[PDB]
Amino acid sequence: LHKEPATLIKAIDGDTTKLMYKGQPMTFRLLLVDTPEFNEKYGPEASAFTKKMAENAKKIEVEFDKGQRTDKYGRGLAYIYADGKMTNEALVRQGLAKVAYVYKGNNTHEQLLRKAEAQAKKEKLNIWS
Ligand SMILES: Cc1cn([C@H]2C[C@H](OP(=O)(O)O)[C@@H](COP(=O)(O)O)O2)c(=O)[nH]c1=O
Ligand SMILES: [Ca+2]
Repeated sequence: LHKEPATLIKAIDGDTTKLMYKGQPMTFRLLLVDTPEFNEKYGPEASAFTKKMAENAKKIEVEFDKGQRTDKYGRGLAYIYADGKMTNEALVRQGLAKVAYVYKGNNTHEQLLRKAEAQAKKEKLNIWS
């Protein structure tokens, strides 16, 4: 997989963000994770976490997987990096997302994320508390 440039347009919630990619505004949904909706428990904490991570970054990158690049809602499907740190992974490590929506052929980082989830669960963090 390859990292490609993007810039933050606006935070949306724990697992979606609006980025400019190839010069066009796009909503990106984070591959392989599910954060609680803002209305749910830890939803606000997930939103805050992804917003902080994206806003504080000097460099955002998007990395598409091997499969579909947009979902049925027109959202881009990617792994999103903030100064080289994967947001998808960080959310899972902090107990603010669950590994989820693992579709065949867009699942390159599945096992990296499952390892983070195991750690977060061991520490009883957030969702796992
Ligand atoms: C993460 C992801 C979600 N989706 C679709 C499946 C879900 O459909 P439904 O809307 O029919 O439930 C929805 C979940 O996204 P959200 O968790 O953002 O709601 O997005 C994909 O199709 N591919 C993906 O990789
Ligand atoms: Ca969600």
